[PDB]
Amino acid sequence: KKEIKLSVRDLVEYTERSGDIDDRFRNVFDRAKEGQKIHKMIQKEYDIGFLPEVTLKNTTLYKSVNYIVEGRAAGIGIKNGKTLIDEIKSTTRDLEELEYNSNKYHWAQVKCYGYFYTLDNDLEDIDLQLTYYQTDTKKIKFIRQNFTFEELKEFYFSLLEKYSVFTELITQHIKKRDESIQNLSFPYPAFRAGQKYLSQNVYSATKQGVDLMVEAATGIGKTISTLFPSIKAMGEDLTDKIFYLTAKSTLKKACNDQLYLMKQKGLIIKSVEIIAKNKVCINCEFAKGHYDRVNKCILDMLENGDIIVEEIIKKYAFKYRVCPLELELDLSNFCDIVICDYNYVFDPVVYLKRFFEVPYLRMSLLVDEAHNLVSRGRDMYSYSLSFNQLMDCCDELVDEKKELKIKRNLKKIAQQIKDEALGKPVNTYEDLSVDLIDYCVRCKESMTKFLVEEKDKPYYDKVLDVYFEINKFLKISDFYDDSFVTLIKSENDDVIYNIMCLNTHNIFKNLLKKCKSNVFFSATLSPMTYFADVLGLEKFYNIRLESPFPKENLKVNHINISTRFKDREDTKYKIAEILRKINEKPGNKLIFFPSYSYLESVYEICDFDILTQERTLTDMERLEFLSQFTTSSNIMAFCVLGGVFSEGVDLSGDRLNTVGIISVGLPGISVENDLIKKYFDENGKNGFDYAYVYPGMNKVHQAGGRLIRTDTDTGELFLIDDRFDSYPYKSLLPNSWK
DNA sequence: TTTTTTTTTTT
Ligand SMILES: Nc1ncnc2c1ncn2[C@@H]1O[C@H](COP(=O)(O)OP(=O)(O)NP(=O)(O)O)[C@@H](O)[C@H]1O
Ligand code: SF4
Repeated sequence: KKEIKLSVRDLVEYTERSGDIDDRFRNVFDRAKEGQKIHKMIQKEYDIGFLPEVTLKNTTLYKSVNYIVEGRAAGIGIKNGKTLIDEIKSTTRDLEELEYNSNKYHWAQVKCYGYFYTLDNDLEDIDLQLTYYQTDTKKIKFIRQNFTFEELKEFYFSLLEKYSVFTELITQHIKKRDESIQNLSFPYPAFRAGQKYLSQNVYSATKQGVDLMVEAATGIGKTISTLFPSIKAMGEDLTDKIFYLTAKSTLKKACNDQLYLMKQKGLIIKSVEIIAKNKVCINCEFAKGHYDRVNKCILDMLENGDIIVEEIIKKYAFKYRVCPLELELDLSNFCDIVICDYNYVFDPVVYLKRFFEVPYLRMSLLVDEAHNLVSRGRDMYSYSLSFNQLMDCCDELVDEKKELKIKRNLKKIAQQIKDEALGKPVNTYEDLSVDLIDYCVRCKESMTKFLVEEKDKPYYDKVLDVYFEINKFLKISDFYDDSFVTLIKSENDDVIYNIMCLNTHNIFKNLLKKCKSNVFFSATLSPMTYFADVLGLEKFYNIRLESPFPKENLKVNHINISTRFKDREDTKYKIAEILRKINEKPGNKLIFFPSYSYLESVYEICDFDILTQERTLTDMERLEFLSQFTTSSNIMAFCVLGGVFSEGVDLSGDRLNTVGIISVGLPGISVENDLIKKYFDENGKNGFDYAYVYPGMNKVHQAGGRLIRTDTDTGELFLIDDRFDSYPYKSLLPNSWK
């Protein structure tokens, strides 16, 4: 009844940690596919006897606790008469710096595998080996040592004793947590309309291990209707960790608020909110010694903490002088609910490697406002290189031998970009440039040694940047397949070399299979088959719940006036007349435009007071703008589709009574959107509908939902575009708006 | 045939 499930990597991480952060080497820009090619070549040099990728498992009773531990060896078999266990690892360190215990974590892991194999095969001795390789050089080194069963047993039991401090707190928390969840009731007086159907579908998806897409209108309560069923499934041992993913830092409060309410009702749970490094930094000196003190801060927080938020993290981090970022990544290993941005799961650079590399746990994702993951998902797998930045770094170097080789490598990359441009303002290529990748790798090797010996140099920051850009550019290039294209733009006195991800379906799908359950939900997720396709869902269930509000409180007026780009200057006065008549109505009014250029054009011919939105608006200014939407003002406001005021605004009651939308929201025709249109055309999809209509109409959907926020709120919606009564736009309009 | 605004976490 005392059981703790753990990976060998997680056991060694908390038992062998020591020293400072810079002593531990982390390459988050490692090209994995290239490394896996080296990994496979090493395993091809094995024998039919040396079996590869062998899973090793062990259950050991220690301190009355059953430690169920699992790991995977890269190879096991008899070699030279002795059984050999081989582990393959990528390294950025020099091979000469690699020796018997150079990396304690690596050798602790292979020793655990040895104890497992020796015990199950009556072996008395085993040879343990670490095969190290550098992905950019393909250089390989081997370190082989012999170990006795008794020595391995003593080492393994030592690691268990070091982890015992955590095991206990975890065991007691799981008992109290499941008890609280089993006795926990819906934290509100009664279920609202759709809540029972939504919760049941979320609970079933988590229990069966399936992907569920949900379009739920305002008023149904998407946060509690997703979190409560997910937490209940945790209390019934159906999932181990819940991830609440947000597209903006503001949306994390809703999840913490619902958890606070359930705590009041008896819920015993541990949650952590991950905050970006540049936001949780207290005020680097904690880096020295961090790994010698981080475990005790964790034990204090796990024992005395529940819902962990930014303030608490910084307090304990300052208290124990540990880096707050590394603290919170650690806490997420020991928390039940992880609240964090999409990047921590889907981005290739910052994803939580501890969880989404080799999952040994059941993970359930709750993706809030998933409509936002389409554009953002493409940005995570797209990157650029700029000729000007590379050349400007060259003009800072001072001809010193070390800087000269870097200056040369930078010029090679710059010339390769200019050559691939072919004197064309826009150039495209289906395949990735091997030469550009080769030049980027060489430049990286040349700058590495300088970065470690010249921090005093005054242009170090500029040189560190181009290093980051080329590193990240190389990392994105590892994903390049036939859902990518090369685009080279020659404008603004710069040649910008871009690797663009046109579709994230394959990459995201290979990520969602590592989780047990996935729930994508938003108020605007139409059509759900489009969003499912682009975000990697292949086998799934779709639930569309409509407004739980009275249909007599909303009045929708379609106005058939052409807003096509070629007719805007001709139809602007008709729009100005409609808006002037709207201005006569009582209450405040939000009028949305597809572009700033349209907003200013209509604004000019409007002879009445109008509050407009400017491109650059600080947080305070944004609060001032919305503050003028008093319940006693009579303000007409001009805003932009897809802008900061199209999402989030909660102008309830009489702060807003009229919303007007001027286009079907089509994105500006562009070469970026044309490549996306052509990709989907050549893959069996309506390209225009994928690149233009569906994102467009979804923006209309966003802005119109600013109007009715409560079942008491009433208002008028104005849809001004002859396309709102044409296909396919009318089908994409909400049923209440037609 | 069709005409854009803007968040996130990374050295
Ligand atoms: N059964 C319920 N009874 C009372 N209040 C509830 C109930 N369910 C949810 N709520 C509350 O109603 C609000 C719903 O918030 P949330 O789920 O974030 O948005 P929503 O209602 O889905 N609207 P939106 O996000 O704009 O589409 C919160 O204040 C909840 O606490
Ligand atoms: S305390 Fe701040 S500067 Fe120091 S390691 Fe942590 S995040 Fe970096």
